[PDB]
Amino acid sequence: VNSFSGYLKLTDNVYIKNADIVEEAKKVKPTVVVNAANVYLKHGGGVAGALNKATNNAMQVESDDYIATNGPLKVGGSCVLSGHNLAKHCLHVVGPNVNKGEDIQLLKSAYENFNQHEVLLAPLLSAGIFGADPIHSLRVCVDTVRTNVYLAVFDKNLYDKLVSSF
Ligand SMILES: O=C(O)C[C@H](NC(=O)c1ccc(NC(=O)NC2CC2)cc1)c1cccc(C(F)F)c1
Repeated sequence: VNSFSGYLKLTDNVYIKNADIVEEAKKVKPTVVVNAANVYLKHGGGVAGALNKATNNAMQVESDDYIATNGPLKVGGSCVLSGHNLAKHCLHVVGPNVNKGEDIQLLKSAYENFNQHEVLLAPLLSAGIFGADPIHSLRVCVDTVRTNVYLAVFDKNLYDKLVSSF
């Protein structure tokens, strides 16, 4: 049992809250936190930059060792690394970046990675700096993920739009 509080129930297994995922991870210390990664695990900005800064750059040092050994991930793929001070594990998931011309169909493959874990704290994949429509990202999440997902949405106006239009 992870100590999530204040989430709104959208479906049987999807919950949502207006919160920064970094602050939710620091407080809850969940079994799994999802990072919105790129294929190189270069955590510069957005959710990845913010989670990495909260680990004092330990997530980036571990990630560079992983890439030196294994090479890059695929768009739609994932890897499990340490959660450091934020969680037991971090599931690094690569959603398509539409600003780079990546195929939005890969968003469903990205969310399929969540089904390997019973419960996760996660952001909306491919939203924010990745350029995709967040309303579409929540619909793909609800229609793909079967395990328990707790979505932390940073922007209040987007949170209100997501709930109202669901
Ligand atoms: O969560 C959402 O609302 C979707 C998306 N989120 C991010 O891009 C996102 C980026 C960073 C962080 N966390 C921090 O930066 N933490 C601070 C302490 C360093 C969290 C989430 C977003 C946010 C703002 C505006 C828009 C708009 F384009 F629609 C989308």
